[PDB]
Order: sequence, then C-alpha cells, then structure tokens
Amino acid sequence: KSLKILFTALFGPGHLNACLGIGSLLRKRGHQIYFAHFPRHRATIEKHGFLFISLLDYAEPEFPIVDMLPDIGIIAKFAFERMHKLTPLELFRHASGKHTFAGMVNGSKGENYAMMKIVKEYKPDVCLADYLFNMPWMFTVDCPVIPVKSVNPIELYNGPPALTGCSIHDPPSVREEIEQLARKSELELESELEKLFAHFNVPLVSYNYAQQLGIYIYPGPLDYKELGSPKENWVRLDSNFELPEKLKDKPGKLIYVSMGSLASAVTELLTMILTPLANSPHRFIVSTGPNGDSIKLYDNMWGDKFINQVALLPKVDLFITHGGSNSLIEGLTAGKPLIAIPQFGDQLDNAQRIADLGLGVRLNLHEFSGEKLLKAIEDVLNDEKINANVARVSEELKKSDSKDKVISLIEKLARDKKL
Ligand SMILES: C[C@@H]1O[C@@H](O[C@H]2[C@H](Oc3cc(O)c4c(c3)O[C@H](c3ccc(O)cc3)CC4=O)O[C@H](CO)[C@@H](O)[C@@H]2O)[C@H](O)[C@H](O)[C@H]1O
Ligand SMILES: O=c1ccn([C@@H]2O[C@H](COP(=O)(O)OP(=O)(O)O)[C@@H](O)[C@H]2O)c(=O)[nH]1
Repeated sequence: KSLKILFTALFGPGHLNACLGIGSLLRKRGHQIYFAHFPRHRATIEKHGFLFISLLDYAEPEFPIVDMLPDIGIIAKFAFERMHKLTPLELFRHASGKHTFAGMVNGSKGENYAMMKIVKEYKPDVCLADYLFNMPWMFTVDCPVIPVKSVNPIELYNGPPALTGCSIHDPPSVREEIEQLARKSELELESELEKLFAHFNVPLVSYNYAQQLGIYIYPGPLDYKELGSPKENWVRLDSNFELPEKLKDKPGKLIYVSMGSLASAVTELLTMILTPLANSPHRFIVSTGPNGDSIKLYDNMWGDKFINQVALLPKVDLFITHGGSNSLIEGLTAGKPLIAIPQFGDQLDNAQRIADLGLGVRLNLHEFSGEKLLKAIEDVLNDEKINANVARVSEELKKSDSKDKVISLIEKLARDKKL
C-alpha cells in the first residue's frame, strides 16, 4: 500500500514547487517520497520530510552533470539585452530558426545518465519530473514516469504557438508571421531532441508527450478553455511578514517588485526598473537578487536578496513581476493585480494572459520609459475592473480542488502501471 515515489526537476527554483506540493500530498497518504536534485535544495527537500538524493553523486565520468544555476547571470544578461533592443516579432526574426531553450538539450546527457542510475538503485513505483522537455530516461526506466509542468500551458493546446506572447486580440494578419517563425523554431527543438534520444538509443517522442499521465499546474480561470482540451493524458492539479521601519510614516500604497530568482542576477534589469520608481508616490519592497548589494535603493524602497514572497504578498497592493508562473499563481492566490515585464520564454505568454484577462498590464522592455512605468502603476492601482477581476480569480483559486482525482490517478498508475 505505501508507494516509493521519486521526483526530479530542472534547475529553476520555480520547477521545484509543484513537485514539492504533490510530494506533500502523497507523504500525507503514507508514501515514501524521494527527491533527486542539487545540494542547494537539500534543505527544502529534507524540511518537507523527503529523502534527498544528489544528482552529483550519480554522474557518469565522461558526462559531468551540467549545473546551469551558477552561470545563469551570463545567459540572463544576453537575454535582457535582446529584450531591451527588440520587439517580440524582431526577437523571433533575429532567432533565425533557433529555439528559445533547445540550447539546453545537448548538455542534458549527464542528468539522464544520473537519473538512469538513481531509478535503478532506488526502484521507485513511479517517478514525476518537471522539465522543459522530455528526457530519454523517462522511457527507459522500469516504472511509469509522469511529466509535471509549471510553465504557461498554451504549449499543451493546438492554438497560438508557445513562447510568443500572442494576444487573443491579435488579428490573423498581425500574427501569421511570428507564428510561422515559432514553427520553424519547434523544428530546431525536435532536431536537438532527436540527437539526445539517439545518444541513449531511445525512440524520439514529442517534447511534451504524456505517455500515461501528465500533470500541469496553472490558474484554472486563466487556462486556455477557448482552445478546447489539453494534449492527451494531461490533467490540471488545483490545490506575518514584518514590514521594515524604513517604509512606515510614508504615504502611498505598498508595491512588491521582483524579476524572479533567475533574471534578478542581471543587475542592469533591476536598476532600469528601480531608477524611475524613486519618483513614484508609493512604498516598494524589492527582491534585489544574488547581486542585490550592488543595487541602489531610494528613500521609498526596502529590499533584500531573497524576500519571504508568500508571506509578503497579502500585505501589498500591487506586484511588479517578470510574469513567471510561480509568481503569477502566488500573486493571484493573494488577490493582487500584476504589472508583468516579461524577460524570457513562457513569461511572454503569462504577461499577455494577464493583459488579455484584465488582471493587470504587460509592459515590454523594448519600449520602456519611466513615464510609462509610473503611469502603469497609477492606472492599475485605480482600475476598479482589474481589481474586481483579480478578486474573482483569487476566490476561484481558493475554492478549486482536484487533489483527490489527481492523487487517485498517480496511485492507480503506480500500482497498475496503466490507467
Ligand atoms: C544552454 C545554453 O545554450 C546556448 O544559449 C542559447 C540560449 O539557451 C538557453 C537555454 C535555456 O534552457 C535557458 C536559457 C538559455 O536562458 C533562460 C533564461 C533564464 C533567465 C533569464 O533572465 C533569461 C533567460 C533559462 C533557460 O532555461 O537560448 C538563447 C535563445 O533563448 C540562444 O540565443 C542561446 O544561444 C549557449 O550555448 C549557452 O552557452 C548555453 O549555456
Ligand atoms: O525573493 C524571492 C524570489 C522568489 N521567491 C520564491 O521562489 C519561487 C520561484 O520564484 P520565481 O519568481 O523565480 O519563479 P517563476 O515565477 O519564474 O516561476 C517562488 O515560490 C517564489 O515565491 C521568494 O520566496 N523570494
């Protein structure tokens, strides 16, 4: 009856959360939880009572495990300079048939070898994995494997291409090109996946195929009901911060600013956003990121490298975000309107979904001005319809619950090896 359940995920701290939440639900039903990842996450995994397995302990000698987190600042700075210079359309034209994240595929060989060895050693009854793309080990190991998805799920539908930030309001003439480019770039992702799968002698699958079951986490009221149903076997899983003294005795609303764990490594991005907010008549709490001591703060601001974001969000009036999925769900669960300044990949889809459903505004780096940021703040704080829309979504998120259904499917698959 007690199952052995093994999780793993990509390097993003965001890619941990769905996995951690699903693991907590299964541990409460008496299952043994294992989580394979990097040492930096041992503390959170062991605090949850899951057994921590270090990917680094299982590397094949000639395929060292690529750890992308420490170098992310270099990659993130290149992405920032493209976003500040180019329109979304120009970004795709300049990409010239290269894909947003296919660059990561070749380097994934070491992690695949490690997971092969980990699943052979620990012999779990089922595995769950939150990746950007399927990996060969998911089709070679002796147990069922559930892909877990936390990125914007438009890629699970037959609609507008993923990673473009297409609007529901874009006419066919306006989008037909950016869409064609996105299609040529899907072929580069397939080509790189074909080389990774060939290396391991595994027949290639679609990058987001769910063989028996896939679990995606996205706000129900934001999901793409207008595109019909997600891909086969995918199911949606619906589940006191102390204010600094510096910001007391000061007028205006309280605003949280975060460009997320990864993009915040780019000090130039936060500096570009903060400078004009010195003149906004409100109070700002800032997640300053790992280089945060290099970031200048003004008299109306307080910040630290890593904020207790979930404790803070109920106390704020507005969330200035990069539009990452974890930040989107946390902000809307707390009932706070968003200004999304997207930085990379699925953040463009989330930013446009916020604008399209009246939950906030999208502000692009390529046409950014201080005047426009300050005006976005005043507009959203005073927009009774946006504040009503956000309140309605937060209520729906508090009520919606698919846990029993999804846990039953995981347990059924773990025991029967079929659904
Ligand atoms: C994995 C990387 O692959 C190449 O590089 C490409 C780069 O590859 C990635 C692959 C990824 O999986 C990610 C990435 C870049 O950056 C993402 C990112 C994260 C945070 C940000 O603020 C901005 C961007 C994170 C991610 O998952 O993609 C660019 C287009 O989006 C291309 O122009 C780059 O040739 C290049 O070989 C890099 O040296 C190598 O580290
Ligand atoms: O200063 C910070 C930055 C991030 N996070 C948490 O780290 C996770 C990932 O945040 P990020 O914005 O990087 O994720 P994304 O929105 O891109 O998915 C979430 O649970 C956030 O609440 C946090 O607590 N404090």
